[PDB]
Amino acid sequence: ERAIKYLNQDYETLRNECLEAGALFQDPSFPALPSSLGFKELGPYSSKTRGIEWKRPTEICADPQFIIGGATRTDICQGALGDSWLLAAIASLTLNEEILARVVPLDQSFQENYAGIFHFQFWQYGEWVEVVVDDRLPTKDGELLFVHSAEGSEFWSALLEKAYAKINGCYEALSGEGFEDFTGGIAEWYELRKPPPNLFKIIQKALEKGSLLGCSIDITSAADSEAVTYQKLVKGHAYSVTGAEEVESSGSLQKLIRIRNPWGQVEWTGKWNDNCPSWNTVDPEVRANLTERQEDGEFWMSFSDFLRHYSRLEICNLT
Ligand SMILES: [Ca+2]
Ligand SMILES: [Ca+2]
Repeated sequence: ERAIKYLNQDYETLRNECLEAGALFQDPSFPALPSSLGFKELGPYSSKTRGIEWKRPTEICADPQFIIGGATRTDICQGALGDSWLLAAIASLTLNEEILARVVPLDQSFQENYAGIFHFQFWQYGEWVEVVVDDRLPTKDGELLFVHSAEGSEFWSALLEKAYAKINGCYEALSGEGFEDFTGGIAEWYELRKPPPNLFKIIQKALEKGSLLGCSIDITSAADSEAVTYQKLVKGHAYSVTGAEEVESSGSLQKLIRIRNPWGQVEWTGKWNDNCPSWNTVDPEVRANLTERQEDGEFWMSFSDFLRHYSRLEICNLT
């Protein structure tokens, strides 16, 4: 099996051509120009594009790395772009070892055979499509403007997002509800107001099989977009559902669900948050395995609070 090459651009061939020529890849189909950024919010006349400079990782930091400490969900920290659903999906995808391995090839780095070109594969329309990109990334004041990793010198996620931007036409096309446009397989939606009786099980089974799960809070008006609630949840913003466990708390079974804000910051402050004393009611060994005091965007909340505070849940069965 061989993935369909987007625009018939072959990674190996293009990389070798550049190496031989002693030059860095400059993608003719997706240039480091305003058109690749956007058309309105990120359009050529938008104040949001003010000061943007395209730079390869080598100009961003001293020792750029493709992957550091593995390609995981903590490497997904949203930038100045409204692509929370895409990022929630990518974060969820890192939990599926096999798929991630195909989406993010390891035959690339900033050390060996580096020529400023990288590639990724996307599950699209019942077919695998491979996309190449040069590594010039949008920056502002010396730092990545859009997605970035908690590790300042790690670039696989920044480059993956760019590849998504390329296949969709521009970064702005990644903005504006659902995994569908960025993933494959069939997507099933659930209204948390009227959940199936065995939803917790469904969630657990979906997680165990490697499906992608995301959830969000409906917004009243456009002004309510990204509004922060009393318990520090963000409205009209996609979150990845990354875990689900039923624990024994003070002698009672408690269904808990783990959620991750793709911002990589700003977490729920209700019961079961990282510093909640409720964790003292759980077996020390169990707690050690499930929670830690870290602002990484990931937190736990009871399934009950989840059902009460979130509006929708999407599950994308890759297989
Ligand atoms: Ca990493
Ligand atoms: Ca956390």
